[PDB]
Amino acid sequence: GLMQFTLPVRLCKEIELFHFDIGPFENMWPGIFVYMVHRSCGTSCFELEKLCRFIMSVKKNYRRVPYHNWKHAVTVAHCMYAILQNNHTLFTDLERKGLLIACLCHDLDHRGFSNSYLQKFDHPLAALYSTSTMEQHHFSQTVSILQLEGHNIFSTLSSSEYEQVLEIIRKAIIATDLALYFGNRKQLEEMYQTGSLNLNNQSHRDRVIGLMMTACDLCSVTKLWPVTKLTANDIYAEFWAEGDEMKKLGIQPIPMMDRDKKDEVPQGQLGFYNAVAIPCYTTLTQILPPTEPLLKACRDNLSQWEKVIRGEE
Ligand SMILES: CC(C)Cn1ncc(Cl)c1C(=O)Nc1ccn2cc(-c3ccccc3)nc2n1
Ligand SMILES: [Mg+2]
Ligand SMILES: [Zn+2]
Repeated sequence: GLMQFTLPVRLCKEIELFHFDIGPFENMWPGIFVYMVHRSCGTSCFELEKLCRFIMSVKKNYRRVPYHNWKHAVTVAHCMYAILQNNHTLFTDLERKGLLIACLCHDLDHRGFSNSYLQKFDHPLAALYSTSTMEQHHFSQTVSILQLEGHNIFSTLSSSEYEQVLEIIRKAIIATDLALYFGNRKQLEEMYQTGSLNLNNQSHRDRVIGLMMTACDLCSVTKLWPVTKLTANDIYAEFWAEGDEMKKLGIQPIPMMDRDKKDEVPQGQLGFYNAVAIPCYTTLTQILPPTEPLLKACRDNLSQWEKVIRGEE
């Protein structure tokens, strides 16, 4: 009850900033996550014994893949923490609880392969879940871990609060399916401009939480350049392995996944910043003005990729 988590001075300060990096010390990531729950939610939201046991079971069910790993999980959870702390009063007690857990869990048991590769491989998961294949699996893995003995961090919620929080988490994880980002943002764009956006409209809130999840999930592009650039290597390490596996299936991968077309990466980053990242953080800032630092940081990194192409690095 009286057992707070504290961090060294530099982390205590830097963790409040959108562009915070959680560092290379794996054994501090759980403390960082608990620290963020205690300040975001209260020291009372979860039983510490249960939370800690949930955290370690979630860590166990992330795999040793280059990018979609335990570090990504905690990175995406921190970006959600930053958004929630900068938007203190827009979010219910349940939503703050559900979303940090949703982020920690959003990529559970990822193998480093796109929904596309699952379908072309004819993976059993593609039979069981036709759309948002990996994202339905991640939610399913979250519900499994929540049903382990001693792992129900939600136990003190009423039957109906409990169904609301599992429903917040399900939508939050499904929304990290980038194929659903485009329509989700176009709708949010129309609603904010025509002026119809209404945060008491649950179907509207859902879309806004959906965009937050895309924003947190993509937060690699909102770090300081050296973090962004070094994360790019891990993302491409997965992309190129998937390409190698596509060629094993007798399918020329798209250039993004073809390690022969490394040359074309800087241009590909540009596309993605222009087509996905900038529009995403633009719409997020329009709805949640205090999330502007994510837009600025993303713009700075777009400018860093333009420099790469021009031979200035
Ligand atoms: C991790 C991923 C699931 C979602 N994600 N999180 C952060 C970032 Cl960054 C991304 C992402 O998607 N990065 C992209 C997106 C589109 N691309 C296209 C090319 C490319 C390259 C060479 C030739 C041609 C094209 N490269 C791309 N890289
Ligand atoms: Mg994912
Ligand atoms: Zn992710």
